[PDB]
Amino acid sequence: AVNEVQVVNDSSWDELVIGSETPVLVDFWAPWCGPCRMIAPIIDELAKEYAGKIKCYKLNTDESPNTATKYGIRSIPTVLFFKNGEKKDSVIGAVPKATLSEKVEKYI
Repeated sequence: AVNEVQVVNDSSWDELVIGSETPVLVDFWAPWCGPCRMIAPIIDELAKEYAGKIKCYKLNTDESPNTATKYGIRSIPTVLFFKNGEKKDSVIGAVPKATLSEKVEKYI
């Protein structure tokens, strides 16, 4: 693994989530627990399966100065996708990526 977004801090909410040439998907983890729902290739693999131009990654746990400074992921891991910092969609735990994707398929 060398490419793809993931644990960057700032860079994300810097010009990525608001400058991404394609609709990416930001996965949460919530500090509720260390090994807590961190990440998984299931979201990524299926994030491009419907094409390949789509993006996705997990928020940085090192401190997450961005979201925390705004969104605020102190816990309750949710799933939101963006393609230009317009907050495409979002889905908190309890059938997150499922509830939304279910309505459509994934991102569109």
